[PDB]
Amino acid sequence: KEGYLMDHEGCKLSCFIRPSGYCGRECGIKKGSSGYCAWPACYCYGLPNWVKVWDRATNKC
Repeated sequence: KEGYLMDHEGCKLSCFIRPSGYCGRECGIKKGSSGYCAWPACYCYGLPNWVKVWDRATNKC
């Protein structure tokens, strides 16, 4: 499963001026196999089907 990662508030996880690899690390903690900065937010690939990703409808911020 792929999608943008959300932070603790349901916002997209920013990667503005973050080091390269930051999104891969954050996707990896959530059990994703790959991630990249889809500037300005992190995008993950390989997440199990049960992990929740960002959605336009209940997006806040």
